[PDB]
Order: sequence, then C-alpha cells, then structure tokens
Amino acid sequence: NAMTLLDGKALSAKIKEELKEKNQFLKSKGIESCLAVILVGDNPASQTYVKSKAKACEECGIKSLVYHLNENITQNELLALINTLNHDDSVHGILVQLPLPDHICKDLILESIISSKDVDGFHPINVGYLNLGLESGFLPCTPLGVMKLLKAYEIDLEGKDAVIIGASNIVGRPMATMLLNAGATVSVCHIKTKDLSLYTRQADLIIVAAGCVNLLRSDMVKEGVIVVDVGINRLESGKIVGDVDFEEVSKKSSYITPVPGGVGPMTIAMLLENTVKSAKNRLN
Amino acid sequence: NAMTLLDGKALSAKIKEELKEKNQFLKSKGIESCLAVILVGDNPASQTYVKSKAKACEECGIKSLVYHLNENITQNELLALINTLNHDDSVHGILVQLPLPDHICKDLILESIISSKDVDGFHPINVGYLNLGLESGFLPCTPLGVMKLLKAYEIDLEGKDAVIIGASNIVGRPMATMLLNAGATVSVCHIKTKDLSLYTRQADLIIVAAGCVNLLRSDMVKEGVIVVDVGINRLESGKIVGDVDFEEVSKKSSYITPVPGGVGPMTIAMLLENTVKSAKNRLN
Ligand SMILES: CN(Cc1cnc2nc(N)nc(N)c2n1)c1ccc(C(=O)N[C@@H](CCC(=O)O)C(=O)O)cc1
Ligand SMILES: CN(Cc1cnc2nc(N)nc(N)c2n1)c1ccc(C(=O)N[C@@H](CCC(=O)O)C(=O)O)cc1
Ligand SMILES: Nc1nc2[nH]cnc2c(=O)[nH]1
Ligand SMILES: [Cl-]
Ligand SMILES: [Cl-]
Ligand SMILES: [Cl-]
Ligand SMILES: [K+]
Repeated sequence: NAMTLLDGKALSAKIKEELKEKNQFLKSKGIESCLAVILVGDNPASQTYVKSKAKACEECGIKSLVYHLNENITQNELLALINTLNHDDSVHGILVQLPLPDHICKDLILESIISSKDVDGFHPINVGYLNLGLESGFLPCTPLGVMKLLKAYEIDLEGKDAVIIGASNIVGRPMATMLLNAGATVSVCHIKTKDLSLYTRQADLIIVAAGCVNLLRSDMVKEGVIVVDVGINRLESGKIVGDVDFEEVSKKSSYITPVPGGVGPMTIAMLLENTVKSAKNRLN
Repeated sequence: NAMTLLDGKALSAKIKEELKEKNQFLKSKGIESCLAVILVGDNPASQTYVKSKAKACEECGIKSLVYHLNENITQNELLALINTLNHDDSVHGILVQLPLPDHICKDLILESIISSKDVDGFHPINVGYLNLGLESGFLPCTPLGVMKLLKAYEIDLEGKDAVIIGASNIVGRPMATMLLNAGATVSVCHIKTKDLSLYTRQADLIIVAAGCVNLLRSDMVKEGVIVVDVGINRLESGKIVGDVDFEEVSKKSSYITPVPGGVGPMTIAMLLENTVKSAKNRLN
C-alpha cells in the first residue's frame, strides 16, 4: 500500500531550470521569449495569479508584459489589443486571464488570439488539432501539466481505465483527449452522471476537476488507484484543499497529487514551457 | 419488453423530401445547392459510396460535381483542385472520399478545404468548435446522423451512461463529444481497452463503430439498452451485417438500429443537410 506523492512542486522547479537554460540559448540567438498577459478589471485573485505568473516568467528568463485593462472595457477594445499583440513579433505568447467581466464573451476573445501565440491552447483550431490526435500544436496547460507529471513518475497509461470528473474546456475535455491519445480507456463524468462511483470504483486513474470539496471519497476508489486533484477550493477557515478527500483517499492510492503543490505548479510550468515553445519556433 | 427499431432508412427518406422542398425555394431565389465530391483512384467500395452520394444529391435537388482522379495524381494536384473549389462561389460543399492513396497526406488535404465548405466536419477548426460545445461549424455526418435518429425518437440523453466503441476521427471521437454535449456520461473504448464488457454491461446507450462482426453480444448488455450499430460488414454469404449480434442483442434492447437501414442512410442524409446549410448561408 506504499503511497507516492505526485510532487508537481518539485517537477515544476526542475522544468523552470530547464527553461532558464533554453532561454539563455534563445537569447544568444537574439530571441527573448516573451509572454503578454491581459488582465481585465480588479478581481483580487486574478491580480495575485497574474503576479505569480509574471514572477515565474522572470525566474526562468521569460519577459512578461502585463496589460491592466479597465473592468468597463468594450469587447471591441479588448479585441483591438489582442490584434496588436498578434502582430507584435517580439511577443511569443498571449494569455487572457480568466474570468473576464460578465459583459465580455470569452469564446470570441479566445478565438481572436492568433493560434501560433495561443499558449493556453484554447483557440478552436488548437482544440481541433489535439482532438485529431496531433499533439504538436498548443495544448492546454492544466491537462498537459498532468500528463507531464504522470510521465515523470513513469506511469504507463496504455490500456488504463481512466475517469475524468468535470467536462470543462479548460481541463476536463482536453484531459480526456490527452489520455485517449495515450491509449487509455476514458470515461468523462460530471454533475449529470447518475452514479459517479460506478466509474470511479473500477478506475486505475482518476482526474478530479469538478470544483467541490470532498467529491472523491475513499469508498469511491479501489486500492492502487492513481489520483490527480485539479481542485483548488478555499474552506471557510481559509485552508486550501482540492476536490479529493486527501486524508482517506491517499491511503488507498498508489500515486496521488497533494493540494497545494500538485497540479497547480505544473499548470504554471506548462504556461512557461508553451511560451518558450513559441519562441523556439522563431529559430531559423 | 417492447423493442423499437431505429429506422434510419425511413427517416433519411423524409429528410430528403424536406431538402427537396427547401431546394425548390432556394433555386427560385437563385441558389442551386451544390456538392463537389473528389474520388481518388478506383477502390470499388469508394466508387460505390460516391455513386450513392451522387444519387442522393439528385433525389433532393443538390447539384453534384464528381471529380474522379487517377490514383497516381500528386498531392499538389489535389491541393490545386481543392483551392479552385474553395473559391468557386457555385460550390457549397467539398468532400474528399476517404481513404486517399498512401502518397497523399490526409491531414493536410482535409485542412486545405475551406472550413465554410467542409461538409464532412473534418477540418481542425470544425473539430474544435464541436469540442468546445459551440454551434458555429459543420458537424461530422455519421455522429450527427446518429444524434438526429435518436432525436427523431425523442430519446432523452441527459444522464445516460453511454459507451462508444471505437475512437476514430470520422465517428467515435465526435460521437462521444456530441453525446457529452447532450449531457450523457461518456466512455470511449477501443483496441487497448482491457475489458470492453465491463463498460457495455452497464451502458444505457452503446454506439458500436469497430468494424468487427458480432463484437457486441447479448451477454455484454443489460435489458433495455439502446444500441446504435455503425458497422457495415459483408459476410462470405454476401449478407451485410453490423458489428452487433442483432438477432440476440435486439431481444434485450429498448431501441436498436438494424443493419442495413439504420445509421447508413442517415450519414448520407446529413451530408445533404450540411450541403444545403452551406448554400443557405450564401444568401445575400
Ligand atoms: C485548472 N484551472 C486553472 C486555470 C488554468 N488555466 C487558465 N488560463 C487562463 N487564461 N486563465 C485562468 N484563470 C486559468 N486557470 C481552471 C479550471 C477550470 C476553470 C473553469 O471551468 N472555470 C470557468 C470557465 C472559464 C472562466 O474562468 O471564465 C467556469 O465555467 O466556471 C477555470 C480554471
Ligand atoms: C476545479 N476547477 C473548475 C471548477 C468547476 N466548478 C466549480 N464550481 C464551483 N462552485 N466552484 C469552483 N471553484 C469550481 N471550479 C477549478 C480549479 C482551479 C481553479 C483556479 O485556481 N482558478 C483561478 C486561476 C488559476 C490560474 O490562473 O491558473 C481562477 O481565478 O479562475 C478554478 C477552477
Ligand atoms: N469523406 C468521407 N466521409 C465519410 N463519412 C463516413 N465515412 C466517410 C469516408 O470514408 N469519407
Ligand atoms: Cl461537472
Ligand atoms: Cl497549488
Ligand atoms: Cl445501410
Ligand atoms: K416497437
């Protein structure tokens, strides 16, 4: 029953070192990897997350440009900025920090980012490439980070029974697609699923990205399961937990991500890696 | 208990009559819906399929342009034809009959079709739109036809435990995505799945697209299951069957598609519908 923590904090640190070296090379070729981040309005969490992303860029040799736009910006004004960034050869990645204001249509904004700078992998053509099984185009950061974490621990996915809880565009759908591409059998469950346990009790691998504290319990899993917790939930006490009942589920798991320090750091690492990927594409 | 045949042949015929009427009105306003079909080489099955598509177009007032190219044409020649068709305002849909010869890159050819005439829904941006749960593209004809057939019987998909056997780009992947969009829990099984029957025995709905005679047997399903058979397999005897053991599975099914006369006719009907949809878009 020897449980192993999937230490995304440690892996993300290793990746940042790797990127710092890549960036030294790129800079010697006259390429300064650069991520533009657009933050709209004054959402407090968003401020903090963007600051973290900028700090992570600086640590690994990526130039960051943060654009602080008014909460009342019109949709066309936001599109105009993205158009500018799309044509700026010095910018390799463009990220729009979510959530946008209620009066902005996310899907239209995201499709307006040039697909060659779409480091979140949200553009419809990048979604399409991934679903076609092509995994050289930009892949979304959170599920890509999960795949990299699993690969680092030498976890073989072929033939595995995998369950993804949550069917979001940001995580659940691309996560299922990456696992299917890797040869796993995949089930995608969500709030309308009649009985989650029917699926989870048979699973070799469970990815939980459902936004609900203690959604995954020990009686819902079999011994030896690999558990990946994408959840970030703040309790009334201020304690951060995932979507998994970690204390009990960890007892039954062969490998499990802690929260904090699991998926979270890996998502940032992949943002960085995707930006460096775009920058490297500029080499002759 | 009562079993009902999901009669795709009858539904398809009604759709064709509906499109013939729509095309009479379109033609009176100067638009003649037109599909270009490109067939490379002389694969006998392919020639049969193309003749079927051309016949169906004629039945519902769609003009067909069939380009029958030599198997030895270059990738460049094919691209050049598709470029011409992309720019021909009198052509509303472009379909390339698969498979292509080995020396032609399928992915490149499909992405070269302008997405607004991509009636097969294979272009990466159309795959992306579907996966994002958007309605701004073309959807692939086989899974779309399955959804239309289910809807014709008012089959409620929310919360259903669905299993899709086969993870192809033509059927399985978009099928799973359409079912997930409709609120079903979806499992995608394939050649690397350890125990297919574990999944099928619990399913409310099974879509089979595996190309294997008698893959789905009665001991693999529960009473009341809905079974959709995308297979078209020709026996030694000459009789056409699906991937389902229809004689036995039908006894346990609440709804089941016969073969022939189930999915097959609907796939063609959706091609015609997608073509007319494109033509209707071109109105001033
Ligand atoms: C894992 N994760 C963190 C994550 C990863 N990449 C990001 N990328 C960007 N550009 N912005 C983010 N806030 C972001 N966040 C997630 C996961 C799910 C949802 C999500 O589904 N939230 C919204 C959808 C999108 C939104 O935030 O507006 C919702 O429907 O409730 C958001 C972030
Ligand atoms: C699990 N999940 C999706 C998700 C789905 N349904 C939900 N439902 C509820 N009620 N609450 C949620 N938080 C929730 N979350 C997540 C996971 C992480 C983050 C998150 O940390 N997002 C930060 C940004 C993180 C980043 O920038 O990468 C944000 O502000 O959106 C959001 C949603
Ligand atoms: N173009 C094309 N479309 C399809 N839809 C279902 N099968 C096929 C095929 O072989 N080729
Ligand atoms: Cl959900
Ligand atoms: Cl974290
Ligand atoms: Cl048929
Ligand atoms: K009946």
